Amino acid sequence: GAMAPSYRVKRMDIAKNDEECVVNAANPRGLPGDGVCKAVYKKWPESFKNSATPVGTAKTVMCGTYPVIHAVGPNFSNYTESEGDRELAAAYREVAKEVTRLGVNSVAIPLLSTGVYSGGKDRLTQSLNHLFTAMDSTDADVVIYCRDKEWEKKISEAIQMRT
Ligand SMILES: [Cl-]
Ligand SMILES: [Cl-]
Ligand SMILES: [Cl-]
Repeated sequence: GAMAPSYRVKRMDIAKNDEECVVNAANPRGLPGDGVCKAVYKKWPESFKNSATPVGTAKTVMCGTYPVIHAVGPNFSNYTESEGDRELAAAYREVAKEVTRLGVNSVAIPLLSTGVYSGGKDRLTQSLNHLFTAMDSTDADVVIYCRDKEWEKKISEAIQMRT
């Protein structure tokens, strides 16, 4: 574990992370996709061998010895708000299990279901709170990656609020 487990946020490409493993915002079919998923495919394409997994689950595939945790958040275009919320919470609980199993001291993680899977809604707070619920009991350093300057500020404030 980390000596003093922390949360941090960076505004940059998760494919350039400085952590011991990465969470992919995957699709259920293990396709290259777009956004975070396409950047992950370009950086770690070997990790997409048998990466297909259902909504609400996480499946780890090694690229060399570097773990890529494929986490499948719901597409809120397809799910009801209620069912989507349940699957989004579940995807993050499965990430916590994988991070624990791997024994890493740090993990790079995007906010699941906040991009093309958001169903055109702002889900920063919803997605981040489910990330916290899952990861709070783990002792890995968590580094959240985002692309928007306003999101960086909001995520940083939410981290600092808990102290
Ligand atoms: Cl960048
Ligand atoms: Cl997304
Ligand atoms: Cl963002």
